[PDB]
Amino acid sequence: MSKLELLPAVDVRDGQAVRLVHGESGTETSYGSPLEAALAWQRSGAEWLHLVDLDAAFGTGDNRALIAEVAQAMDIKVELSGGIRDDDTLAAALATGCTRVNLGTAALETPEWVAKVIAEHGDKIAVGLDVRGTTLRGNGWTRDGGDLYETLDRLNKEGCARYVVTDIAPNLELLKNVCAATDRPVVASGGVSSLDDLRAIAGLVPAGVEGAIVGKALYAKAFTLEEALEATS
Repeated sequence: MSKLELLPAVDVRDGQAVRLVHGESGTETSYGSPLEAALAWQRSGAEWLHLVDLDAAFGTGDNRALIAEVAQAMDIKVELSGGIRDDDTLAAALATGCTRVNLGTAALETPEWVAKVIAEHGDKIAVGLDVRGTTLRGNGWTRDGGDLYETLDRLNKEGCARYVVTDIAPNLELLKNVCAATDRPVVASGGVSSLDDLRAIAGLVPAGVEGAIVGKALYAKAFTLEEALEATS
C-alpha cells in the first residue's frame, strides 16, 4: 500500500563502513565503525539494516565476526549479504538471526546450490541481480555471466522469493523490466542520491518494487533517515 521499505546499507571492508563507488573495488571512502553506523540508522528509526561483507564479496578475506557483532546489536530486521556462496558461510549468516540473506555470485556460479538453499530456507533467501543491459555479473575470481531473463525464469520456477536488483552499467526502466518478468518482490539497490530518487522508486511499488537499499546518500548527508522515512510513505 504505497509504502516503500527502506534498507540503510552498512558495507564492511577491512573492519570499516565504506563507500563502494559503482560496481567496483578499492574506491572505498571509509565512514568509520560499522557498528556505530548501524546503531545510528536504528536510533533514527530504520526498520531494516542491509549489512554487507565486501571482503568476502571480493575474495580479500572476511569480516564475519564483526558482521555477527553488528547483527547481534540490532533490534530491527537485518538483511545480510557478501560472499555467501556455500553451506558454511550460509550457516553462519543465518545463525546471526538475520531476516534474510542475499546470494549473488552463487546464483551464477552454482545454480543448483542456490536452488537447494531456496528450497530449504524459503524467504530467508533473496537473490541479487547485477545487470549490465541484459547480462548478469558476479564477483567471482573468474568473470561469470548469465542472461537476465533466463536467470529470472530459472529462479522464478525455483520458488525464489525476492530479487535485489542493481544497475551495473536509479535505473527505473531496469526495475520495471524486472517487475514485468516476475511475481516476486523486487528490492532496488543503488543510485539513490536524493529524495527525488526515492519517490521515483516508490512510484514503482504497484509494479512490484518492495523496497530500496540506500547507502551513499545517508553517509554523505544528502538527506536524514527521518526525511527518507517520511518520503517513502
